[PDB]
Formats: sequence, C-alpha cells, structure tokens
Amino acid sequence: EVVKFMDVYQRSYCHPIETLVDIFQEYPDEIEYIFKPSCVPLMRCGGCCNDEGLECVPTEESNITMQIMRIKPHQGQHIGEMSFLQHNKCECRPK
Amino acid sequence: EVVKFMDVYQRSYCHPIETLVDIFQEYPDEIEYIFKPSCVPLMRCGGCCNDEGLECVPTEESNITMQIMRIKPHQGQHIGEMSFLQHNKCECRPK
Repeated sequence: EVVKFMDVYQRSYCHPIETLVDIFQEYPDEIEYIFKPSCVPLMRCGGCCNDEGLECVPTEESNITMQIMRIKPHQGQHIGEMSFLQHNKCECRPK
Repeated sequence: EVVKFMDVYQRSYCHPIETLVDIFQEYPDEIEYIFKPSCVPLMRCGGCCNDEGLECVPTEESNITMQIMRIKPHQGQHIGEMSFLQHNKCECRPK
C-alpha cells in the first residue's frame, strides 16, 4: 500500500540511523592490516533537512568498542578491540 | 560493553537495510522540481562480504509507492505518488 506523506516525511528526516561503515573509512591511515568483517554497523546521522541548503550532521557523538579480526596478510590474525564513533544526536546545519 | 566479534560479524554481513535515498538521485530527469521530503527510506542491500573481491548486490527486487510533495519553486506544490525500487534479497557476488 501507499506510504502516507507524513510517514515518509518523519521517517526520512535527519536522525541517527544504523549505517554500515567500512573500517578503512574510520581508520584511513591503516595500511598494514585488513579486517574481518570489513565493515561495522554504527549509528550515524542520515536523512534530509527542510532546507535543501542544510546537511544532517552530528551534535553529540560517542565511541563504541567492537572486537574485530585484525589480519596481517600472509602473517596471521588476531581478535582485537577497536573503537568506532557513533552519532547520538543530529541537526541540520549550513552546508 | 564491548561488542563481541561474532555479533559484529553477523550484523554487518550483506543484507537489505533501511537506507535513506535522495530522490533526485533515483530520478535525475526531475530537474524542474524539488521534493519534500527530498529523500526517502528504502530497503537496499548493504554491508560487507567475506572476500574483498565480492560486493553485496540485490537478487530480488520490488517497488514501493510513496506520497511525496512535488514543488515548483515560487509557483506551487502538490502531493503526488512516486514509485521507488527496493531490494528484498541480497547476495555477495564477484565484482
């Protein structure tokens, strides 16, 4: 059935949403290890703003710790804790 | 609490996830108008695969109809129906 306007509007407005984030994006200086899984689920700001000139960005954020399989190609692999930023609150701010 | 490896691994693996998608991306021929909301919530394949050479892609798809406000700037606006593609099933396939 057809999704009603106010439902679409409220569901898509700027807010934290579970987002699958590549670990290399979070750790852009990593050039030694590869990771399993290669991505992690994190709450991140997403969606749209009333004003098209605004973007959805975090106003509160905090880290979560996840166990990741850290692989050194052709050498070995280890379960290790890694920290990832999550967004707790979002707002629409000038782009 | 530290998220356990097997929990992260299972939660991040290739599957359909709610994704906030920009309308003008899905409909690049809609030049003359703007839309409210400007993005919509859609189930889309997301997450990661066991092999860096694989990608998460849809194997089953369907459409969904949503009420969206179509706006002609400083002229007028109308609530109409628009159809969007969703992903119902995903698999990891060779890029």
